[PDB]
Amino acid sequence: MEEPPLLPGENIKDMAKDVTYICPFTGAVRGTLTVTNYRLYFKSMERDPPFVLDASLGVINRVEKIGGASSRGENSYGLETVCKDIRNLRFAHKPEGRTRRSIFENLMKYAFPVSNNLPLFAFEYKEVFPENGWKLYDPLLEYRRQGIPNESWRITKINERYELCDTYPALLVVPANIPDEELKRVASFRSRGRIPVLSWIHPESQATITRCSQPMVGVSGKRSKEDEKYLQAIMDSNAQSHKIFIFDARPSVNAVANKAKGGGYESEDAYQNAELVFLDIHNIHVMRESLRKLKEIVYPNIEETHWLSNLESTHWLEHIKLILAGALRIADKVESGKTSVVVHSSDGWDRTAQLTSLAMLMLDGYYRTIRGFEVLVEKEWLSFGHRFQLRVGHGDKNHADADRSPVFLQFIDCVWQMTRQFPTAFEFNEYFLITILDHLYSCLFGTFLCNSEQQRGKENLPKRTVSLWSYINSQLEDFTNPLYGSYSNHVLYPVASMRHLELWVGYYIRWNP
Ligand SMILES: CCCC(=O)OC[C@H](COP(=O)(O)O[C@@H]1[C@H](O)[C@H](OP(=O)(O)O)[C@@H](O)[C@H](O)[C@H]1O)OC(=O)CCC
Repeated sequence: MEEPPLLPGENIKDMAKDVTYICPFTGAVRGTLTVTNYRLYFKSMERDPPFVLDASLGVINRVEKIGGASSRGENSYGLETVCKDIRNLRFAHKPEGRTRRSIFENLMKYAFPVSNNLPLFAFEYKEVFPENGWKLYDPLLEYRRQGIPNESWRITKINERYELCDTYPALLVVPANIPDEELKRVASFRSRGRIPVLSWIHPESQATITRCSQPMVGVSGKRSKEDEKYLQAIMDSNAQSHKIFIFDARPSVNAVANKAKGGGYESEDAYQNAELVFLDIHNIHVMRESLRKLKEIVYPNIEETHWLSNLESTHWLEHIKLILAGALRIADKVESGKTSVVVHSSDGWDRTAQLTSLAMLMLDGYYRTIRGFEVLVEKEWLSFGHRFQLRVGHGDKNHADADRSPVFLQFIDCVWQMTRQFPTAFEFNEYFLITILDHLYSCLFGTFLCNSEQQRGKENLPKRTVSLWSYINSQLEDFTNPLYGSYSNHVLYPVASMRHLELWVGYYIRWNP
């Protein structure tokens, strides 16, 4: 009865009878706690419908022991799982029941398989679907859709074996007149060899969106004649504007600080035909801290009296605002400015991925379809080396790792904001976005594992794991926006202000009924 449902490949690893779950909203409820290789399940027939708590082990970052027998209090002895999904779960065990240690140990083992030399559930998950999500994204075909390779832009195979840049995809689009040996020189000037490459091209103006990492200028004004020519080549392809725009996602202070560490930005002297703009979007450590502050004000209980000022102090929505405002500036420079833009950050993987993809969503209605959005994720995030496994910490017990940051979560939040402002512009619904966020942590699928395309290939995820798109695409009805259709040629111009943006209740505050 209180036994959990099981996915093909899932197994019960431990079970504790008469454990009390301390629900923050309804109160204590005694039932059975079960741990599988995929989830934590709690069910009690001591209510009606039975009470059911079902969470993927992947959302657990920590597990803490609460009390000892040296605790006389009612439900003072037990466990608490701190979760990535904007909650914490607290259970109470009876010392004489001798279940706490066992549950604690099995949780530490199965929620953090990587740390315990076990596989992530995605490799054990053996269900089969009608569609194969791994066949969804085809680089060459996406470029074709964009009218890519052409006269101005060619496809180079120089990174066919990730020699040029190992955090980059295999195929890269660069200016038709720039030879590979030259790409190699630009690569030594750009951080981690993440040179400027095409993300999107306007079908009418030929203004483009390129992306890259910061130029290694350093404390002395080191210049790269080839990088300068490369950017000039980017500009010479767009026959319109007599200038290019470089959007550095960082606040100026951080760009200057990077220069001090060896990196930097494109100066007015070195890049004569480029205008650089700082977008004031802070780093991963700042975003991690903003979410931490938000979780503490939304979960368990909100203090309504100071909601607005408490929300303000998190600076969550301010970050969302700066990210959307930056994407907006990029889209507008390309669309109404007919100007090409180069987008970067320090590393070019985090903020840069947020910026290109959001601008792209505004500009191209294709990315607003369910399949096109899946392509966008596979393209700008996965193939371009947003370090997913490190930013999420899949199956790793090191909860304090400073590499963990809600970068993709912020992106999805921004997508949801547009979805609110344009209720008929997207083919997918909110449920689709929340589902993506749940599986970002679940590790049921192989879609968000590994930190680069090269890694996913070496680990052969297409053949060893199931794609999230396989699940989603073979089951559309749930993720389709019924209002969709009344748009999708035109550019989206969301408004980025503290008065037009909201806190995504459906996601951050979904645990209270
Ligand atoms: C030096 C002592 C203090 C210290 O740790 O400074 C670190 C700074 C980090 O600079 P930041 O831009 O403030 O911070 C970086 C960005 O958040 C980057 O994202 P994105 O792709 O959006 O750029 C993350 O991937 C990096 O892990 C993070 O370090 O980097 C540098 O100074 C230059 C690196 C060559």
